[PDB]
Amino acid sequence: LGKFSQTCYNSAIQGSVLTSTCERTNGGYNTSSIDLNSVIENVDGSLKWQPSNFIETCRNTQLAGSSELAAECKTRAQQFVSTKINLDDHIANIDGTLKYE
Amino acid sequence: LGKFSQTCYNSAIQGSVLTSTCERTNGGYNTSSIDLNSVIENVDGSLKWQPSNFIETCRNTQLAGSSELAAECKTRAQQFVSTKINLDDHIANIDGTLKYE
Repeated sequence: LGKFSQTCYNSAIQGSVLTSTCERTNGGYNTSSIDLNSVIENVDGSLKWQPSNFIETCRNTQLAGSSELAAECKTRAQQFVSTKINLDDHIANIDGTLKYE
Repeated sequence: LGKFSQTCYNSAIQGSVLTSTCERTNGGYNTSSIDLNSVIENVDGSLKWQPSNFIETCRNTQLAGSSELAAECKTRAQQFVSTKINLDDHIANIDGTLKYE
């Protein structure tokens, strides 16, 4: 798995985002970025790999009502089902700024 | 915990990002956003809460060499220690685009 560095150049990290210019199969290059926040985590001071994101396996995300996140997400069986989660559970307004807690 | 909806308005979800205009203590408002990708995950088709991000507890992220992500991260004891992870482990170049696998 991985090995992007072997066929890319001008790689850089800014915050949690990795950007690099990579070779395409038919030749030529493309510059792209990837946010590592959803795949890497800090476990007691050590960076460790983490499962994949949520937007990679869920679609049609919407704000239902005033605090509900709704979406259609893939099951282990690769089928989409309806799901929702109350953002009021952990998203707070800390003096005007949205913060997770 | 949470309860942001009670003191905010004009909330919206785009992709994995929640944006809202919230009341400040001293009065007045502030608009802010939060990327839910690092705190919510898809578990067999159901959205579930997830630990916090990595940029919230790590600082000075840098690309070391051609594929190493280096940073100073907080331990359970709240002290910063040096850590690194090889991005070549899971980041691949798929026809010119960086993708996790």
